[PDB]
Amino acid sequence: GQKVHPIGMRVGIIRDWDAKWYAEKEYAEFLHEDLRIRKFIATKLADAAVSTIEIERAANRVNISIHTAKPGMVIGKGGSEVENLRKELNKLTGKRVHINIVEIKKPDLDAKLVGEGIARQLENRVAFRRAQKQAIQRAMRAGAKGIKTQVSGRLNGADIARSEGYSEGTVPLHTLRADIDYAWEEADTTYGKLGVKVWIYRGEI
RNA sequence: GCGGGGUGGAGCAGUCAGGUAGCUCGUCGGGCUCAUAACCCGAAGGUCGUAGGUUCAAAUCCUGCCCCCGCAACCA
RNA sequence: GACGGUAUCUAACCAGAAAGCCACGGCUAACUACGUGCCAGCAGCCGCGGUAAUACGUAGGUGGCAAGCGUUGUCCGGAUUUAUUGGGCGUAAAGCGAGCGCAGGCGGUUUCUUAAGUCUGAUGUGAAAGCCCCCGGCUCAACCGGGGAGGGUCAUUGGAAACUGGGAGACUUGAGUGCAGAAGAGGAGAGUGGAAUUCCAUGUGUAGCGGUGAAAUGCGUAGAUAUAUGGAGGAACACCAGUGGCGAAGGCGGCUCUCUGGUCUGUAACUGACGCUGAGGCUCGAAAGCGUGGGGAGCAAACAGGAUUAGAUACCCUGGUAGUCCACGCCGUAAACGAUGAGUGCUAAGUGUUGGAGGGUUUCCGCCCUUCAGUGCUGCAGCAAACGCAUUAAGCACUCCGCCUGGGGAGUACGACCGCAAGGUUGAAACUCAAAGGAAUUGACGGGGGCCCGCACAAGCGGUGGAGCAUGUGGUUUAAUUCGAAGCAACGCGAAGAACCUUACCAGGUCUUGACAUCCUUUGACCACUCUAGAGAUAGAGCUUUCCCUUCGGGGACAAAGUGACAGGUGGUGCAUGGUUGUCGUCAGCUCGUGUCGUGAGAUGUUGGGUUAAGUCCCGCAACGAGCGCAACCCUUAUUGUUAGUUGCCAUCAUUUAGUUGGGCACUCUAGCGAGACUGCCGGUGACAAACCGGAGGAAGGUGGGGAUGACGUCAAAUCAUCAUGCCCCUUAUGACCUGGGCUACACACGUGCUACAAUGGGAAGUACAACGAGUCGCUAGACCGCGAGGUCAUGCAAAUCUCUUAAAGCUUCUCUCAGUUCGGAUUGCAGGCUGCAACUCGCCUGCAUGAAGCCGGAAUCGCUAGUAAUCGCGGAUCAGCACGCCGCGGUGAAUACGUUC
RNA sequence: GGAGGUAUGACAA
Ligand SMILES: [K+]
Ligand SMILES: [K+]
Ligand SMILES: [K+]
Ligand SMILES: [K+]
Ligand SMILES: [K+]
Ligand SMILES: [K+]
Ligand SMILES: [K+]
Ligand SMILES: [K+]
Ligand SMILES: [K+]
Ligand SMILES: [K+]
Ligand SMILES: [K+]
Ligand SMILES: [K+]
Ligand SMILES: [K+]
Ligand SMILES: [K+]
Ligand SMILES: [K+]
Ligand SMILES: [K+]
Ligand SMILES: [K+]
Ligand SMILES: [K+]
Ligand SMILES: [K+]
Ligand SMILES: [K+]
Ligand SMILES: [K+]
Ligand SMILES: [K+]
Ligand SMILES: [Mg+2]
Ligand SMILES: [Mg+2]
Ligand SMILES: [Mg+2]
Ligand SMILES: [Mg+2]
Ligand SMILES: [Mg+2]
Ligand SMILES: [Mg+2]
Ligand SMILES: [Mg+2]
Ligand SMILES: [Mg+2]
Ligand SMILES: [Mg+2]
Ligand SMILES: [Mg+2]
Ligand SMILES: [Mg+2]
Ligand SMILES: [Mg+2]
Ligand SMILES: [Mg+2]
Ligand SMILES: [Mg+2]
Ligand SMILES: [Mg+2]
Ligand SMILES: [Mg+2]
Ligand SMILES: [Mg+2]
Ligand SMILES: [Mg+2]
Ligand SMILES: [Mg+2]
Ligand SMILES: [Mg+2]
Ligand SMILES: [Mg+2]
Ligand SMILES: [Mg+2]
Ligand SMILES: [Mg+2]
Ligand SMILES: [Mg+2]
Ligand SMILES: [Mg+2]
Repeated sequence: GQKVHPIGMRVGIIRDWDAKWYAEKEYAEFLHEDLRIRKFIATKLADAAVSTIEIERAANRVNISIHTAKPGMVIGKGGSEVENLRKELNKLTGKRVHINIVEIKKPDLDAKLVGEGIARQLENRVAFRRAQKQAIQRAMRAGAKGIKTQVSGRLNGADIARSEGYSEGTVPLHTLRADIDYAWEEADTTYGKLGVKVWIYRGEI
C-alpha cells in the first residue's frame, strides 16, 4: 500500500521547513515567488549538484541558502557566476536577493544527489542494477546507517514496466525520530520516464 | 352435414346446478449472487370469441353469427 | 594409330573473360534497421506474427560452404527406442487369478573314462577386383600398379582335458519315504442347536404405529403397533474372535459324525539327485449371470408409490420381482491386489504373536536360554525417481516361465476358437496428438480437521428499502446533454461552489507562427483611451505614443511588426509509463545472510509449549542472526510543579449598569519548561520465565482515550483530464477568439442524504449553559426603517482587546387534544430582498396565499460496544452569490455483549 | 507419536 512521504512525515518533528519565513497578507505571493525561484535555480544550475534551497525573507530582502557539492562551479571565478545569478534573480523577483552557498559535505548521504546520479546513469543506459549497487556502496562508505533505492518503469525498454530495488543497513520509515532523507527523481529515456526513489537513514536524532 | 373448442402470453379450471374470474408456467420491477440459474418480495395482464335475448343479476342459461380443429360428403 | 595434331612442351599479350547458394530466436556459428500488424506469412521441434518482430518480407551486415549450395526422397547413426554386447515389469507400459503338469530349459558333491561342446597347432580353401597395411606410377590427389594382411560359427588332421555333454562308479547335504509327534473356519456328505426376523393362530388392549433433515406414501377401529403363549418356514451362525488359524488361489467361522487333502516339528531307519521351472495343454476359480428342477424368511437390481428438486428416469422413505439359498450343468471374468511369478543360497538388529522341539530352572503352574516353521511391527547395510522395501527385500546372486516398448483410436474392427446366451480368449490398421504418465515440492482451493481474531454473527439501539424533496448514477432523450469512476474497493465519487467564466460539450459567428513559448527580427514604441458598427470576438477612425546605461558609436531591457523554425491539442493508449491513490488491513505478517537437510524444485529458521493486540515475549528446537513490518520515539486529551500576568482571570479589597475603575494574579485561562504510568510496588497463579488474575496508590493501570503512522505484495484496480511522459493522430484544424446553449433534460431503475408521518409532539412567551474556527474593503457593534428577507447611518477590530456569536436541544408557564389535524411542508400564485453586466433556460432568501404524498414502511439491507449510537445546534474550506454534501467543534446522552453453532 | 479390525463460469493474456 501507499506510504507517507518520508520527509513530509517528519516536517515539524525533526525536519524543518525549507521556506523559512513568516507572512500573513503576502503569504501566497511569497510562496509563489519562492517556487519560481526554485524552478529558476533548478534550470540554471542543473549541471551543478544543487540539493537544498533554504529561503529566508527579511522585509524586501530575500536571503537564499543553496547547498551544493560543487561550490566552486556555482561560484565561478571570483564569484562571477554567483553574481550573474544574483542579477538574474533580482530581475526575476523584483527585490534584493542575497545568495549564500553551502558546501554539501558527504554528497553520498544526500537523497537528491544520489537519486540524480542514478537517473543520469540510466539516461546514459547503464545497467540499473549496477547504478543502484554502486550508489549503495558509496552511501555505506560515507556512513549511512542504512540506504534504500528503487527504480521503476520500462526497465531496459521492456514492454511491461516493473520496479527493482535494493537496500542495506536499516531504513525504519515508521520510526519518527530517525533522520531519513528521501528524494524522487525521474530519468527521461527513449521509452519514457523511469522513477528513482532513494531513502537515506543517517544517525537518528 | 356430424362433432369438438373460443376465459390474461401458454396450458387449463370454472360452465351442468345464475351471484364471488381463478390454477400452472410465463412477462415486468425489486431482492439474493462476483455474475447467471434457482429462490424470495411486489405488480401487471382478461370485463370470458361476437351480437342479441332470459333474469333482480349471465363466463355459466337461450338464439344467431364469426373463427379454429377432427370427420364425412356415397355405397353393388 | 580410330583416339589425333589428342595429351604434353615452348613463346607473346592481358587482371583482363571466370561466385554463387543457404543460414543468422534456442537447439546452431552468425544482428541490426525499416515495412507488416494473429494479416501477409515462417516453421525440422519448441513455436514466431494482435502497431517498437534479431523468428514474417526487404535492406545492411554477419556465419557456413564453395562450383557448388539448399530442399525433398531413402538407409544407418544418434535411439540403451527390442538392451547378446546393452533396459525393464510395487505406484510410470509391463507378473498370466491360482495350481497340476508333457515336451523343453537348467541343475547338488565326487573317482575314472570319452572327447560332442570348449581351447590349441598344421594342412587345404575362403577367386580377381574392392576395404585395410606397406611400396611404386600418373606434376599432386582422385585414379592406376605391385606385394601383403584380413575375412569361415569352413573341411581334414594332431594335441589339452579345467568347464559343459556322453559312459562306468561312489556320496548324502537337495528331494522323497519310513518312524514319533503338533495345529488348524482345508474340502466333501449326512444330520443337528439356539438367538433373531417375518408370517400364522390365540389372549390382553386401544388409537395410533412406522418413518424423515422435515414430511408424506404405507400399516391400523374389518382392532393395528405393543404385549403373552405357541405354530410354520427360510437364511446366517452373536459371544469365543485375535495384522488369530487353514488353503495354491478364489476362499473357509454354530455343533456332531463319516470320507478326505495338505502343512509343520522332531528322528536319522530308508532311496540315492529321483530336483526347479514349465510354452502348449489340463484342472480349479469371488460376485454377478445362464439352463433344468426345487426352495423362498430376511435382504433386494428392476418396478410402484411418497418425498427432495428448476428437473430427479437418483441420493431419502414405504413396498417389492429376479437374485441371494439348494442340486446338477454352463460361464471363466474382478482393484481375482502384497496392484510385488516360482525355486534356491547369502546379507545387522529389536519386539510381539501362532504351532512345535531341546536344555536350565521351577514342587507343578510358570520363568529363562537355544532352535525350527509361520505371522505382524520397528529398523542397519544395500537398493530406489521419490514414495519406500529392508531375512515374509523392492538387497546381493543363479535357473525357468509370463509380460512391457508414447497417448488416443482400442481391448475396438476382421478372422479364428470357446459359450445356450451374456460374452470370453486371440487381436490390428487407417487416422490423430506432442504430449500422456509416476513420485514429490510451493501455493491456492475444499459443502476436510484443529486453534484464533474483527460491530462478523449473536444481544441491543437507531436506520435504509415505503412517501416528498436534495443529490449521484444507470437508462432514455438531445444540437450537446463534455470527460473520468463500475461488487466489496463506481454512484453527496474527481467537483472545497456548472447563470456567465469555470467548460473540456453543442449551434452559430470568427483566426491561422497562431490565445501561449524560444530563436532571427527594426526606421521603437507599445499599450491605454474616445467614437463608430457588431451579440461579442472584432474590426473602421481619432488619440496619445518607452526605459537603462555607456561615450555618443551605440549598446541593453522591453514592447510591436515581418519572417521561418515552430508552437498548440482536456486528441488516443492507466494493456508502454513516472508520480499519486484505493484495496485486503493496521491484519501480523513478508523476507534475507550464513549454516544445515533434500539428487531437485525446495525445506529449516517463521515450526512446537506457553503468552500477547501483535512473527509481542519466554521456553524448546539444526539452526544462529538480520532486515521490512509490530511496539516505541510523534500529535492531541486526562492531574500537576514552576516562569510568565495582557487584550485573559477577580479570591482577597473599595467603586461601576457593567471586570467597570483602581488594585492583584491568587484562581481559571493561556503556553514554554518540567513532573507523572514504568506491570513501577503488593498478594495469588505460572515451567524459579514469559506472562495472567486481583490489590494499593494515583487524575489517570496495564496501549489510559483518540490521531498520525499502512510491511513484501495483491487486483494489467483507478488516473495519459492535476502534473509529467514513450509511441500514435490533427496542424487554416482534434489548435485559438467570441455570443448563446448544455453539463440542471425525464415514461423509468438504483445508491447516498434531508424532511416527515406527530402529544417523548406542534405553537406562543420567558429563562440558562458551549466548543472549534473566520475576519480588511473583510467581520460589523449601536441606532433608525422594514412583518420579513433586508436597507440607512455608523462604530470597533488585521483582532485572548472588536465582530461574526445571547447556539440549539434544555428548563418554567400557557395553548392545542389524537384530527391527514394548529401534524406534514411538497407543489403552485402573487409580491419582495439580496449578489452579480445579467437569476428565462438556471441562484439563495423573505411575506402572503395554497397545503401535495406521508398514519412508521415487503423481500432484503446498514451503522454503532461509551462520551459511543441516538439527537441538538455552532464554525469553516470552496465561494460575487449559492450545500440536505464535506471537514471540524461542542451540548444532551443511552441499550446490549449470554456466547462463537451459524 | 505411528500402524492392520470395526447448478453453472467464451477465448487469449
Ligand atoms: K531460426
Ligand atoms: K539383456
Ligand atoms: K499374482
Ligand atoms: K572335446
Ligand atoms: K488331516
Ligand atoms: K438360477
Ligand atoms: K481377493
Ligand atoms: K517371530
Ligand atoms: K501412434
Ligand atoms: K425508511
Ligand atoms: K434514501
Ligand atoms: K492502472
Ligand atoms: K500508475
Ligand atoms: K537459507
Ligand atoms: K503548566
Ligand atoms: K496528460
Ligand atoms: K500521452
Ligand atoms: K446505481
Ligand atoms: K441530501
Ligand atoms: K408543550
Ligand atoms: K439562474
Ligand atoms: K458561501
Ligand atoms: Mg548462436
Ligand atoms: Mg527474417
Ligand atoms: Mg539401436
Ligand atoms: Mg495408474
Ligand atoms: Mg501400471
Ligand atoms: Mg452365484
Ligand atoms: Mg429401497
Ligand atoms: Mg483381467
Ligand atoms: Mg519369522
Ligand atoms: Mg445483529
Ligand atoms: Mg425512499
Ligand atoms: Mg460520502
Ligand atoms: Mg458554461
Ligand atoms: Mg461560453
Ligand atoms: Mg509465514
Ligand atoms: Mg518482531
Ligand atoms: Mg525456535
Ligand atoms: Mg507503530
Ligand atoms: Mg486496467
Ligand atoms: Mg478506465
Ligand atoms: Mg496528452
Ligand atoms: Mg453533473
Ligand atoms: Mg395519527
Ligand atoms: Mg470495536
Ligand atoms: Mg457530537
